[PDB]
Amino acid sequence: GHMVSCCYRSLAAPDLTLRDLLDIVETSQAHNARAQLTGALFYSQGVFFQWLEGRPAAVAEVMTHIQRDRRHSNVEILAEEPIAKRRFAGWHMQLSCSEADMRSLGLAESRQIVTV
Amino acid sequence: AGHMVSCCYRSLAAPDLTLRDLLDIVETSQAHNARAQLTGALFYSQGVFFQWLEGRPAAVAEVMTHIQRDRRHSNVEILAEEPIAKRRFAGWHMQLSCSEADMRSLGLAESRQIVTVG
Ligand SMILES: Cc1cc2nc3c(=O)[nH]c(=O)nc-3n(C[C@H](O)[C@H](O)[C@H](O)COP(=O)(O)O)c2cc1C
Ligand SMILES: Cc1cc2nc3c(=O)[nH]c(=O)nc-3n(C[C@H](O)[C@H](O)[C@H](O)COP(=O)(O)O)c2cc1C
Ligand SMILES: CCCCCCCCCCCC[N+](C)(C)CC(=O)[O-]
Repeated sequence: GHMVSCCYRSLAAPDLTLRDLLDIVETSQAHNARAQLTGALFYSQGVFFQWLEGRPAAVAEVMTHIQRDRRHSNVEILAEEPIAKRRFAGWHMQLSCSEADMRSLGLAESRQIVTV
Repeated sequence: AGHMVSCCYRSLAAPDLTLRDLLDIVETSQAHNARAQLTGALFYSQGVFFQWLEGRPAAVAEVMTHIQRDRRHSNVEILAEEPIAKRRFAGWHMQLSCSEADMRSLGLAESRQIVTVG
C-alpha cells in the first residue's frame, strides 16, 4: 500500500490541435517510462481520460504538471488510492478520431481508383 | 439513505466470444440495469472490456458478483470503487470498437454493392 493510482477525466481545449496531441503523446510516453509510471491515456471526442500509477511522489508531480496544463480544463480526479500492486503493465496510449475531428483537421475519406 | 457508489473494472473478453454472447450481455444488462437503476457504460475494444457502474452500494455489489463469475470474460480487475454524490451517466449503454479481426472472429464480413440513385 505504498503506491498510488490516480484516475482523472478532463475536457480538451476546444482549440486543441494535432501538434498539441502529438506533444502530449511524445512527452507522456518518454517521462512516464523513466518515472516508472504505468497506466493509460485515452482521447475521444473532446474528452481525456487517464490512469496513472507508480511512486506516490512521481504520480503526485506528474499530476501537478497535468493539473496546470492549458491543453485541457475541468480536470476531475475520479479515483485516488493506495495500491500495493500496479494494475497496468507500462504505459498505454489510445487516441480515437471521429468524423467530427476529421472534418476538424481538414481531412476526408476518399477512395482511389487506378487503372491497371 | 440514498448514497451511491461507482465501480470500474477491466477484463479480458473470452477469445471465443460470439455475437450471441454480445447480444445476451446487452439484453441482460439493459433489462437489469434499468430495473436496479444502474447507470454507466460498458466499452469493448481490441479484446478488452472496461465497465463503469453507478448506483446504490447493494445494487452495484450484486451485479459485480455476477459479472465476476461470468465465463464470457476473464481477469476481472476492479480498478476503482468510490462514493459518489451524483451519477455521471444518464442511463446505460454499450460502446463497441470493431476491428477487421473482430469481424472475422464473429464469422462476419461486410460486402459492398453499388446502387443507382438521384
Ligand atoms: C490530457 C493530458 C495528459 C497528459 N499526460 C501526461 C503523462 O502521463 N505524462 C507526462 O509526463 N506528461 C503528461 N502531460 C503533459 C504534462 O502536463 C506536461 O506538459 C509535462 O509533464 C511537461 O511539463 P513541463 O512543460 O513543465 O516541462 C499530459 C497533458 C495533458 C493535457
Ligand atoms: C463484460 C460483461 C459485462 C456485464 N455487465 C452487466 C451489467 O452491467 N449488468 C448486468 O445486469 N449484467 C451484466 N453482465 C451479465 C452478468 O455477468 C450476468 O450474466 C447476469 O447478471 C445474470 O444473467 P441472467 O439473469 O440472465 O441469468 C455482464 C457480463 C459481462 C461478460
Ligand atoms: C449486429 C450488427 C452488425 C453491424 C455490423 C457493423 C460492423 C462493421 C465493421 C466493419 C469494419 C470495417 N472497417 C472498420 C475497416 C472500416 C471500413 O472499411 O469501412
